[PDB]
This record gives sequence, structure tokens and C-alpha cells, in this order.
Amino acid sequence: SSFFPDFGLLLYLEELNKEELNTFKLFLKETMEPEHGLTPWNEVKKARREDLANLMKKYYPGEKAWSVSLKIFGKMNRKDLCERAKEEINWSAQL
Repeated sequence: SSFFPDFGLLLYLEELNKEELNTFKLFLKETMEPEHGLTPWNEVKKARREDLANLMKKYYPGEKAWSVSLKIFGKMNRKDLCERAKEEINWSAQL
């Protein structure tokens, strides 16, 4: 359902350790620029996880914030997260 934007993004950010979260922010900067410009980066680079999930949903509404994060997990080699997402999305659609 609507689980993934409402709850999913934050839950997955919580599976990132401190170093991985910094890697995530850099991938996010790289994907948001130059289209979104330089304004969001100031929010991003100081945001804790809950704050990061919220600000992503401003620029990437609904499932878009979730979709952007998943691609980043794959690029940063957190393939365990990509696999869990597959499992969850596939089960949910079967409901």
C-alpha cells in the first residue's frame, strides 16, 4: 500500500550506520544536482535520518522518495536492502 513512503524510507535509513549515511547523503547530492540546485544540500548535510526522510519527501513526493533511495542503496552496494525491498514489494502486490 502506502507503507513505503510513509514508513519504509525511514526504516531503511535506520539500517545505515553513520559512515553509510554519509555515503547516502553524497549519492543524494549527486542525484539532486544540478536540477534541484544547491538549496536542498544545506538541509541534507545536517539532517539526521528522520529529518532526511522528511526533506526527501518534499522534493520527491510519495513513492518517489522511496524509489530514489532504493536506487542509491543499490549503487552503494547495500544489496541486502535491495533484496529486502524486492521481497516486501512483491508480497504486498500479491495481497
